[PDB]
Amino acid sequence: APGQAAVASAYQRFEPRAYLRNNYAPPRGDLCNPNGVGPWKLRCLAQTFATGEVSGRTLIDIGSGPTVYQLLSACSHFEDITMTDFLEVNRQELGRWLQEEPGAFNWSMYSQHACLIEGKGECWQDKERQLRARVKRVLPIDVHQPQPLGAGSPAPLPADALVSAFCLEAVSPDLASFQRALDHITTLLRPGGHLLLIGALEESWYLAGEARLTVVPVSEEEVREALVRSGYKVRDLRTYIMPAHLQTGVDDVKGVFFAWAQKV
Ligand SMILES: C[S@@+](CC[C@H](N)C(=O)[O-])C[C@H]1O[C@@H](n2cnc3c(N)ncnc32)[C@H](O)[C@@H]1O
Ligand SMILES: O=S(=O)(c1ccc2c(c1)CN[C@@H](CF)C2)N1CCSCC1
Repeated sequence: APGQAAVASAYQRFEPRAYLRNNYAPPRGDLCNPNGVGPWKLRCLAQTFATGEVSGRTLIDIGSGPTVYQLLSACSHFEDITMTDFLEVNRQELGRWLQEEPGAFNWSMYSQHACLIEGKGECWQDKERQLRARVKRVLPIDVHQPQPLGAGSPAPLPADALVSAFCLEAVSPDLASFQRALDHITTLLRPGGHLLLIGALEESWYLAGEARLTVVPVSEEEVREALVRSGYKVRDLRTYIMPAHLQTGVDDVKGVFFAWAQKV
């Protein structure tokens, strides 16, 4: 309770535009360099889905924040998608892009790169069209509660698959809390279901405007073990080491991990 209400307090200052700018605009957001983290992440999301292994009807994105890139390759495999976030402002920022409102963040370069990578000959507008169509709702959530979505959420539970990028470690004061939060969201997944977990490796802080957030520094092994401890079978685990040119003043992240896990 103490460690959670403290994080919750820091997030009250979280500025979406500042977050988007620090991470999804160049240099980290430059998709032209094949060696950048942007191309690497999109590639690993596309290859995972191209296997045909991850499919079903409903999907939940845990801690969406103001981003949708994590769902570009996923959207053509799930007709009902639920996006979520703890903050009102992020859910509003998402709405601005989903409803094509004014001031929405421009994700077009990412959509185009996902199309380029997938190689199905799809134009980026159709991709965004399909994502917007399949995202049925944007709900509040708290991975710290035993029932993250709450009592009677509109979300079709359990889900056939889950996606979570940079949420758990960024809202957990320590490894133990990270483990619990993972246990918590795992209850939202159907047995045999899939979890695509993405996050920061050995990171301890990051900025988002006037907000300065703490992060729990986790390692690939710690993540692997935590996944096992939560009833998962790790189908794939990859690490991307942050090169010097992508190490800016916005945080102290050392690498990024990708975990494809199956609830057994
Ligand atoms: C660094 S962001 C990750 C956003 C996005 N998934 C991405 O890939 O960039 C962390 C997100 O977790 C949200 N969050 C904060 N406290 C949370 C909590 N207790 N439960 C769930 N999400 C929370 C924040 O509002 C924020 O959108
Ligand atoms: O690896 S990123 O640079 C990235 C993307 C998001 C974040 C971080 C790093 C590190 N701090 C996280 C907050 F804890 C947020 N990349 C941004 C371009 S698209 C793939 C993800």
